[PDB]
Amino acid sequence: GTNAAMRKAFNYQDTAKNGKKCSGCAQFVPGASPTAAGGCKVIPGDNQIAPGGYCDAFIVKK
Amino acid sequence: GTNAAMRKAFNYQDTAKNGKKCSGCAQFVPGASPTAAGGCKVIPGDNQIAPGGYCDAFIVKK
Ligand code: SF4
Ligand code: SF4
Repeated sequence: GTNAAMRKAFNYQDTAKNGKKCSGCAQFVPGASPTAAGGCKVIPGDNQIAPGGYCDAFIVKK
Repeated sequence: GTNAAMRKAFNYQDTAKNGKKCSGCAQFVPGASPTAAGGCKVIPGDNQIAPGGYCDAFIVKK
């Protein structure tokens, strides 16, 4: 399932934005494997977050 | 929202069981902060899973 509202609020996209992507973001909750879709701490109920996606809420992880 | 049917299936509770709680479970999908409600792989369509809750499907995260 996806959280359409939130994805739209953050202008989520399935592709990276100039090297910026979910897999390198502090909010990402990775799936069972690298290429698996995961979750996001700020997009509740969404389990279709692509590791190579991106949104306005991105924050480089440490 | 919550998924009352799935919560009932796994005997979800809002408190921990012998120290076991959602925030320490491998099926948990954390919310924005460690204390915010999150999601769970075993209770689809529920975004009100308490980090201090528990269910029979608990599995320690390693
Ligand atoms: S905040 Fe945006 S960039 Fe970061 S993991 Fe969630 S969807 Fe991806
Ligand atoms: S499986 Fe049960 S204990 Fe684990 S996160 Fe889901 S509700 Fe909580």
